[PDB]
Amino acid sequence: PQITLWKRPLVTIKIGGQLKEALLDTGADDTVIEEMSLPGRWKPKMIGGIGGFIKVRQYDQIIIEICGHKAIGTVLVGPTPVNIIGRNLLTQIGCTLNF
Amino acid sequence: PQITLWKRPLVTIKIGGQLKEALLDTGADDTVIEEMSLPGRWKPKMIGGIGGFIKVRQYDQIIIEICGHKAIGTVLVGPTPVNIIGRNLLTQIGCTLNF
Ligand SMILES: O=C1C(=O)N(C(c2ccccc2)c2ccccc2)[C@H]2CNC[C@@H]2N1C(c1ccccc1)c1ccccc1
Ligand SMILES: [Cl-]
Ligand SMILES: [Cl-]
Ligand SMILES: [Cl-]
Repeated sequence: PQITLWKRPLVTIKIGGQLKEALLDTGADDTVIEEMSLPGRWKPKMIGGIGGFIKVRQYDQIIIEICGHKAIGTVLVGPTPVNIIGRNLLTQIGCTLNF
Repeated sequence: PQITLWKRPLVTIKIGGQLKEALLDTGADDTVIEEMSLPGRWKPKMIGGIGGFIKVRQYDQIIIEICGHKAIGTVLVGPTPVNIIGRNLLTQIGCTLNF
């Protein structure tokens, strides 16, 4: 699809058997999801943005389905106010910026 | 152009005759630039970042060139890790997400 930017580019994602609403975020290096459980090993990580840093759990090799496109990558889990799909997964679904 | 997302989508912008670097940021509602001098009156604005809420200075009707494209719109001045061009100006230059 072609998604305009008059409003937040929110899409439905499927992660760890759950459906969530997430933002397609070209300004985010990483994908950050609100608190949930995911299987496998994790390690703590600190990520910083507007308003400072938050502590997250880093899970690697996690499959997500984004608008019907499946991708795999690292997912960070922690107190983000909005679920964010960052560049590490946007590349995998072939998402580009065009003007 | 078409900008892929394997690297950060950093571009040159021009504001007040000076070149700066900024991220094309679809996850940002607003455009947020690090402390600099802008003309005119400003008013207060609170934005909710990933790390929490911050107060910034809102300047309206600011002339800004982004990757060669002229925009005239709202710029917020405040502590951000990287200058970010948000949806308010991405729409002005005709930017869409595509996959
Ligand atoms: O406020 C931010 C924000 O903090 N970031 C961070 C960031 C860091 C790490 C992971 C994800 C996000 C950031 C990254 C690079 C440069 C500057 C800041 C922004 C990345 N792209 C948009 C994101 N917005 C949004 C936002 C989105 C969801 C929930 C809260 C905030 C934003 C920015 C400005 C105005 C409105 C929303
Ligand atoms: Cl990854
Ligand atoms: Cl590609
Ligand atoms: Cl504007």
